[PDB]
Amino acid sequence: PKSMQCKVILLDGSEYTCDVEKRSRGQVLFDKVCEHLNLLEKDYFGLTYRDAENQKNWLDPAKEIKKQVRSGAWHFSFNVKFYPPDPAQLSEDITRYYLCLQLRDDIVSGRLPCSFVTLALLGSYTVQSELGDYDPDECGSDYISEFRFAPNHTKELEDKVIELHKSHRGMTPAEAEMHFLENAKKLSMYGVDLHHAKDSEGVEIMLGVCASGLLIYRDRLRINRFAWPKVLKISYKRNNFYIKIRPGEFEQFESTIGFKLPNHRAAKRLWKVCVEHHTFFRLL
Ligand SMILES: CN1CCN(C(=O)c2ccc(F)c(F)c2)CC1
Repeated sequence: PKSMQCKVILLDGSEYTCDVEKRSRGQVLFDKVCEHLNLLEKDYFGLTYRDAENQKNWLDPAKEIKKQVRSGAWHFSFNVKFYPPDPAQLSEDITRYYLCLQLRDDIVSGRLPCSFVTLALLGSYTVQSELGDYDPDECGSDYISEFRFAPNHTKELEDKVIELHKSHRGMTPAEAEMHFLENAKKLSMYGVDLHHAKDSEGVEIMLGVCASGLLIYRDRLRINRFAWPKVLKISYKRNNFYIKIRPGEFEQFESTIGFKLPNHRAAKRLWKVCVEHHTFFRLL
């Protein structure tokens, strides 16, 4: 039986390497990574790969790996796919731990915008979990953490992390991680997967996919929201993406809203992530 080497970037930035039979489905590799991570609450997570256009794609666990990566390398990242709206209800601390690691990357990358004070507060809970109690011996007036907290670091931010870290004396790692998540879950872009698109006029918008529904970001003024219950059909055709909205009370007709994506692969990718979010979260 011929086997293909897989490299998976883990959320702490280390590499997991394993082999699978070359006709293996995505679930096979995912199960190996999840066993490596001692992770049981696996339904929130997935593997990503980069396609020949360098776009992030979810590895479909039901389909052959080779039919997804095609000409590309068998190189993956382990990621949160469905962000829990209420991380306190997850069964295991280790699940909360991986969710924190993902969110730390979402913050540092700028995918998850965050006020100065919330960057410092989240940073302070990370430091508490990772180093434990504040120690002045390691932290002088000139201290800069090895920990990445933000898309740009300033000394003011480093100082505020330390001031808040001092307040967390006695806090255990699982407790600090739960505080991290209770704060992160409130951020307007928490667990929002953003897609560039054009409205049926030609105006550049962003489409956001998350637990609560589909978001349309036109600009700083006027954000549209379609809760998943209010969506009966999602479809794509060529470069276009459409959603079938349920009629409101006493309306005769459903209403269909349409968007232009960069290319056909982008429209298909947005359709699939919407269907998957809809299916996963219509049990809330
Ligand atoms: C494979 N299915 C199993 C059933 N299912 C859930 O139990 C579920 C878990 C957590 C959630 F937040 C949620 F919205 C739903 C979705 C995935």
